Amino acid sequence: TVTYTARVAKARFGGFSKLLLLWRGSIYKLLWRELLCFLGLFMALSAAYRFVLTEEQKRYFEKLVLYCDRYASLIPVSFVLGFYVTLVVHRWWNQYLSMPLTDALMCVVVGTVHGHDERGRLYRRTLMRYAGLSGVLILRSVSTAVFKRFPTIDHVVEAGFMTREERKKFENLNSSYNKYWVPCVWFCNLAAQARREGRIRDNGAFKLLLEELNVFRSKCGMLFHYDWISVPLVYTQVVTIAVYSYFLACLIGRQFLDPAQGYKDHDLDLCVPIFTLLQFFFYAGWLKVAEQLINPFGEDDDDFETNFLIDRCFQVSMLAVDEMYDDLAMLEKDLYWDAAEARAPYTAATAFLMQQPSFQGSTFDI
Amino acid sequence: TVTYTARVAKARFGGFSKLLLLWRGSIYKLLWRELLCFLGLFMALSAAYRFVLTEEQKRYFEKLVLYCDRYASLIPVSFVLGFYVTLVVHRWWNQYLSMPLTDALMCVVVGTVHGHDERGRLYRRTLMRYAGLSGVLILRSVSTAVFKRFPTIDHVVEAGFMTREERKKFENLNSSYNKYWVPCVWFCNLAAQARREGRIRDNGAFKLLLEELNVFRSKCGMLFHYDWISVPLVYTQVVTIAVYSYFLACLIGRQFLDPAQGYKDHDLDLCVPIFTLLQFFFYAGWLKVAEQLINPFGEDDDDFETNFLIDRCFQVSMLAVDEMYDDLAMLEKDLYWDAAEARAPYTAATAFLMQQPSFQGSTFDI
Amino acid sequence: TVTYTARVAKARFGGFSKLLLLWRGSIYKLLWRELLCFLGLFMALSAAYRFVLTEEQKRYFEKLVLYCDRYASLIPVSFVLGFYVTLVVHRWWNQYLSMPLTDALMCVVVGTVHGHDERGRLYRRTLMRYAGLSGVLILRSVSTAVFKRFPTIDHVVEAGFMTREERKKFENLNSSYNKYWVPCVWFCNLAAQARREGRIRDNGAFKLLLEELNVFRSKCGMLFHYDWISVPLVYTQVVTIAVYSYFLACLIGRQFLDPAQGYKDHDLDLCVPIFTLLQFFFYAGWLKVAEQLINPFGEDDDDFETNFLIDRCFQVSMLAVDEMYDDLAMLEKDLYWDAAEARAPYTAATAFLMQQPSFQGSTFDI
Amino acid sequence: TVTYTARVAKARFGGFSKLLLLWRGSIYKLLWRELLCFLGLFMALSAAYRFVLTEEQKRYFEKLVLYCDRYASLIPVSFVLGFYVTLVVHRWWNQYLSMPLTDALMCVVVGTVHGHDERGRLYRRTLMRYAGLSGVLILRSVSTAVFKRFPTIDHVVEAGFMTREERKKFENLNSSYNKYWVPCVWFCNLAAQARREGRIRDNGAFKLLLEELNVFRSKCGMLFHYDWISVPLVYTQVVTIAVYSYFLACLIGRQFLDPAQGYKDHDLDLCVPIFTLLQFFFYAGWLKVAEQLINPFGEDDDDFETNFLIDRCFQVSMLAVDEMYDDLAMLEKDLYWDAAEARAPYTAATAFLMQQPSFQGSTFDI
Amino acid sequence: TVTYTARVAKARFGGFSKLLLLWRGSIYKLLWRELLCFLGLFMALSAAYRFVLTEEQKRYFEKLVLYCDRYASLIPVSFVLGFYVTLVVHRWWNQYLSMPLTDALMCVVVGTVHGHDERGRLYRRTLMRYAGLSGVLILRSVSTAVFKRFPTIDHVVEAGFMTREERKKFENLNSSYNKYWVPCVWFCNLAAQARREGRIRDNGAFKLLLEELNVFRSKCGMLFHYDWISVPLVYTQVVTIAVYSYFLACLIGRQFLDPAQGYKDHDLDLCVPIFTLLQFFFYAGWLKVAEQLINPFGEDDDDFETNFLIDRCFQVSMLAVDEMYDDLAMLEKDLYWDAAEARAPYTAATAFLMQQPSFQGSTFDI
Ligand SMILES: [Ca+2]
Ligand SMILES: [Ca+2]
Ligand SMILES: [Ca+2]
Ligand SMILES: [Ca+2]
Ligand SMILES: [Ca+2]
Ligand SMILES: [Cl-]
Repeated sequence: TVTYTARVAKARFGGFSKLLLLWRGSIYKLLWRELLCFLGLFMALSAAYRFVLTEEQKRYFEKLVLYCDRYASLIPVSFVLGFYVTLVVHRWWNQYLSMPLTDALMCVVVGTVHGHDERGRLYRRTLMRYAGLSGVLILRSVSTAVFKRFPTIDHVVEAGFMTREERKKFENLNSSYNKYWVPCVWFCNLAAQARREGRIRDNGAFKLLLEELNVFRSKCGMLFHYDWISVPLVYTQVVTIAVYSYFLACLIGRQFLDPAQGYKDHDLDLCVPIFTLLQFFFYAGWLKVAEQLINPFGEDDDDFETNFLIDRCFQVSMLAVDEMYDDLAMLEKDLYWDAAEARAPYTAATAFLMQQPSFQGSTFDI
Repeated sequence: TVTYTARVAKARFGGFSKLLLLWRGSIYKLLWRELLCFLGLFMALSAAYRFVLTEEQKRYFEKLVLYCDRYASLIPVSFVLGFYVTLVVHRWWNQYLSMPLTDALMCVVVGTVHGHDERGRLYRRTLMRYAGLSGVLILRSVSTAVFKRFPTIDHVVEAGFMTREERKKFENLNSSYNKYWVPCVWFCNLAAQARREGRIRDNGAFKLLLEELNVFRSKCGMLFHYDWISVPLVYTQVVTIAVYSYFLACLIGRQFLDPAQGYKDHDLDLCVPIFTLLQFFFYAGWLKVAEQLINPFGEDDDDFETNFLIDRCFQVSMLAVDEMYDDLAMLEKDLYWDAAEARAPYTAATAFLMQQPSFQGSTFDI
Repeated sequence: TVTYTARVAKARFGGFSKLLLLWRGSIYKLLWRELLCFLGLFMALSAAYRFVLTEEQKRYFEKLVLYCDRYASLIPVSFVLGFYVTLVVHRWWNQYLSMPLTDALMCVVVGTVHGHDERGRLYRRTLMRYAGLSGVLILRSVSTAVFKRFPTIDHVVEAGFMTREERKKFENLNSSYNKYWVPCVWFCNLAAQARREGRIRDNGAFKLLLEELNVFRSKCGMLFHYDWISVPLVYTQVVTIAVYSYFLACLIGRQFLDPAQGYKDHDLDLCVPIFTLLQFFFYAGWLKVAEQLINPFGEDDDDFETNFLIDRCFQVSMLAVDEMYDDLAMLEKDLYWDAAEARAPYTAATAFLMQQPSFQGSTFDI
Repeated sequence: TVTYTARVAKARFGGFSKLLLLWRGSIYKLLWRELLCFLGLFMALSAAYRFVLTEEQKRYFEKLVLYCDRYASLIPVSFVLGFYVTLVVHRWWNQYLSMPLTDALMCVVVGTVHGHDERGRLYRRTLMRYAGLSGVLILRSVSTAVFKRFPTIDHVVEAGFMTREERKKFENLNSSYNKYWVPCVWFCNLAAQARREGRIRDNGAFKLLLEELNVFRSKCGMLFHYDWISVPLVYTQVVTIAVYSYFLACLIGRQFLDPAQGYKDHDLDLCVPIFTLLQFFFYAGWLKVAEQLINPFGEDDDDFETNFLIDRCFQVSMLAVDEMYDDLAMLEKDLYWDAAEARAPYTAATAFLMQQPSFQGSTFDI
Repeated sequence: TVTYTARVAKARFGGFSKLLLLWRGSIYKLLWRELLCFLGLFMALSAAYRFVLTEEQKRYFEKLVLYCDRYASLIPVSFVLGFYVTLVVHRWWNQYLSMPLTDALMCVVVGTVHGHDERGRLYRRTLMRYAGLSGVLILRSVSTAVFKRFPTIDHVVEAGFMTREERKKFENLNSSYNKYWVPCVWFCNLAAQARREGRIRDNGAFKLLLEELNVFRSKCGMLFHYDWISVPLVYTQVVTIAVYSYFLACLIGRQFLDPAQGYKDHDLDLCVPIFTLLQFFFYAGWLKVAEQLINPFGEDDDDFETNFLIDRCFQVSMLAVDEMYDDLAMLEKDLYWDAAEARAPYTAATAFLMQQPSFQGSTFDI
């Protein structure tokens, strides 16, 4: 994921114009091979029109430039690009909200599954490893960067998510489908065993763990749904036709003709159609937005860092439920225990922009 | 469902242009009969204009080509296509999220309904079969591919979802409406019987089962709502008129006239209007997107695989609540039990793209 | 509601073109009186131009046809129609999801309110009648078809939703507002009485009934909100002006002039502007979409069948909580009790389209 | 709020054309002063062109009419109006769903807080008054019509929402911010006191009251968020510039020139540009839609009736939790106690439109 | 945040035209440097065309003005601006709803965590400080104005959110990632300690605190997701190219040529292209809307007041859970204890606009 949020914090003079010189995840990284092909077919059509095309067919070619330019319907391309791309960014953002994060589950495990002994932390470490295993098994199904890290189940056993004796349980289940759900059933069999032994003391404390797991698996179940049910291929191919057929009538219809032939609106030869290549940055570059986000789990520069989130949500959960269980600082009085205004002080930099009176509503004329 | 997600993982040079040669669920599979009819009425109008139409009516026909081309309002067709199709893909995706999946219910049944004996697994197998029966009864109402698998209720009894003695209970309920809800009431009468016998030990454990069933039936209730309440026929017929009346003024208005007659912008004869057929791929093909997703439960190639999800969610639930109930591997220490960094190792392929420092926020200039 | 979902299951050759011959809920049922008025003012303007208009004002009329056609801004009408109609279909679908359905409440009443005696079924029948009464009282406020069935409260008492002695309780509450909430307060006073008597055994079982009622009343409360807060009249009148003022400049600007006068683009007389009436099907018919869904509770053919849902959700709830309470078939083994694959068999028709290998993810190259 | 829902129940011949004669909340009530200014600057520019402008500058003025008409970009105004207004109607409807309604809380108070004595109804009346006070304190902050009813806190004490001794508690909290939250903390301190005294019998009954209050305050917290965080002023000023700069190039570019001067497309003098004023109804009237809904809590005719909802949700809650607590009619048998079909009868008017067979699904060919 | 809601309460004559003279957060504050550069390159191109450009290249320059004006595709810029900006305002508003507010948690802490002694208020003050610390640690990661207030963790310790002995616990956790979650795990370890000691009396009272914390942290977790996963840089650069390449063909294509040269539509010299600068307010100003909301946590005038919400939600929570715990006014009878109509009185200003009869539904013809 290309993060440029700190560059665009405040709207400056050169706000978005400094963004046109970046390379990682940019438009020029995706379109430098297509503009070489577009100039490769434009210069092959102009150098043949000046040199190869003879005079009887130079008149016929000029009858085709005025035919292709009038059919260059550049308006209706913007709606089959406009409505298709916002369908894509809607699915691209909903695929990130469906990423399996164990952060809502690591606060319930550390709050409900109790015990300071070896078995007490073994329950909290295995419950979070079962959540971490079920996120590895679904991300290695939908993302190429995780599958290159875990090509086999033995690469998951060697990584520490699965043990050697859980793989005998995992591989002896006669199921012809994907088995990312398996660790989520091991979560329920272990949370019901810890509830029976008294590790989970209350009854609502056990219900919250099974509530917060169905929020976590549905996230694993949605990633399998977005991977299987993509956008319709008939709807991807319409947008691909509409851009490339516009760029077929514009490859010929924007050819620079001979001025002395005597044709309307064709009186110059720029030697390079610079306001046509800038249409190729805008029309074809709008398609390359949706080419990058149609599968955000690949290995593009602006794709989702799925291997970052696996190592993060495996380390910060084992830190939270094993090393941070019931290890608190002792309770002392706050800095504003006797002050009726718990107002934190300011620095010198954020000091004179903070003199506005408090907004209390639109009707109170302050 | 046509899945092409692995082809479009990273944006390449020939990224979406390789998609224009696929056949299953494509645009050419849906439009090869219409372009034959469109060329069948274009070539019947051109071969009559050169040969059948005499000179007094060849002048009158040329007065009609310039009349139909100026009314070829290709711009306003893109908005009655643009706003109607995104209404359709919104309903097409919401009909997939309303698909009855028993995965959120198979984790509560294996966690709350207990017992290792024959009656203990008979409760878990009948509770999941009642969820699986209520998904069969609603999918055979809304989807053609399931109704060809279950034309009668006896085809559901022979398949194993309903027993022979439950059909006497199912068919003696004097109700003139659809009875997909029936197994969801059998779920509540069986979950309250297992709670009374002590199979469901806690009180919040019984409340979670009735909570997770109302999430499951509302999914069965939404599929009946999308099947009954389709998009308005007055709104389908406006889009169908607007495309086919544009293609009536474009069938005549884009005719290739005689150049020597002396008319503006009509100086050539391509013998095949290739930039008009490419408008037929884009305008009529945009309508065939919404023709395929207006009922996604049919038997198209890009329709929902409803019979896959019936056999999957009947097999993986009976595997989870009967064979996987309280059958865990024994608890042992993890690979990172003494390591303060639970960091899984990497392979050689995903090795040198993983050297970025960890993103901690936009304000920390790293 | 006009349901045509079975006709549009698979995209055929004549897929949407068979829809243009339907009559119920169609475009021709709504626009046959307006095209008679539109031709009534077009033919009154043409037959006066040939016969009534003399030569000094036939030149002045021709100066007005070329003035009205250049102001025929057919493009900006499509956006005040495009954005207004999708606001309308968004409210039209959200008014159907806010329809009071007692199906999520009939599963909690049959699962929590217990008792096989006369008082045990009287509690379940009165709790569901109080939900059914509160849906009648809100639908007779917002829908014309229910108010013609229940013009007075005595028509609700005679129908069986309210008793004769509940109407004395209903009509002696000194409230000047709508009283659809009243039965939802009778639900809470009866669910707390059954909980106190031991009919509702558990404490979470009583909390689920008050949870599922606030989901049900908010649905009754949303129908009162959509009925009171419609779309803004200033926003309805802008779209009505923009279509009818476009059809004023197009009623005169698309008049067929005399060819020998010598004017550009006016060289024919079709005797009937067929590509202008087809613009009246598309522009005015787009407005008649939003004319039908601005109040979907009327008595149009494509309006909501509110009287169907009253009789359905009153019959299937009394069937579920009175005749179906704790009346189950006895537990027996399933058809796949010893088989590790619970795979239901197929027919002969859905037999050879089911040979695809199971999709397990995009990265597994199968 | 202007409610016209009963007029638009069924799509008639004069369906939306009867709406163009209404006055309350209409387009003519908002635009009668602007069309007087628009004609005031059009007639001041035409009567100066015929009379004041001499012949050497009548030629220069005619060079400016053809310059302003070609820059009259009426297309791109419809998208900065189209996307801005649907952002506004999205916020205008979400501000109505965030209106603090005590109806979901009056059913939990009457169901959980018990007692028939004086203290038993004093708990239910004070808990609902604390919800009603917290809605008054947020609506008098965000709405002008409530602030004109409660300019001071003593106008709230005299109205009965706050007592004289609660104002000493309210005004001695040293907080410089808005204090609409205060009564919601008084709700929790009173619900925990009634739970301790045994007025709230169960433990889940107390959890539902604190659950349903956080749904109620977040509604009060969202109204403070929409009042403080409006739409961006840079995004309001772009739409205001784009309409008023289009109406500057159209004020001059649509001037009726002298026909004998010899200019293209300018051959008449209508003496009043009627298809330009109809563009002022459509373009400027689209802006006046968003001028009315940018703050829906003012005192327009189509604004939210906030003082209606204060008096309604203060009267129907005190009626529900004080006069309607545990005052039920006695349980008797329904009208369909022995009938297996609980089908309510029909009238004579809704009698022959009810003969359709019941829809059971798309696949059942009925 | 620039709040102007009180100015736009009612739609007046000069409603939005008074907004075009504001300066804070306006369009002129963001675009006064770009119109100086745009006039700086327009006047450098006109003063070179009159004076520097000689007659042989004054003819070649005039061949380029008519070439750049025909490629000035001002229509397709409005859709790559229209669909990109509403993606931005969707993320800008969802980043405000994901702001960590402790108001839903301060009502559960004051209602469940009990005790009037020193340890009883120390539990409520430390639980709310742990929520307030976790909002400081995520806002100093994503917002520049908070990071200038807390550049180090010692600036948070000196401010009072963290103690000196909690920083030893905070900095000895060997984690290479962001540690905003840490105080949310300290919340669970303290809420489970207070539940064990009997400070939290009930079991559902403890479950509500862990429920309302996962609502609060997911808000802290969403701010880290919006900061890391911005909009795609390929999609920001397409919109930046499309505006700046339109303003390259419009910088040259809208040049005022010499009238006597003899070119179509170029007959005047305004000496300042006022309807082109007004296109720069509309096209480039539409981009500066999305330049300000792409990171709403900076230090613009219309950015989010993040330091206001830190001091507010730290003061009003310590006021609610420490000074306002179980300190109620005594219960007395309301003003409408014997009146069956709890109708609050009106003033004189809001007196004669309140005579409408109560809306009870669309079907009741009142
Ligand atoms: Ca990708
Ligand atoms: Ca289909
Ligand atoms: Ca209707
Ligand atoms: Ca207003
Ligand atoms: Ca900013
Ligand atoms: Cl609960």
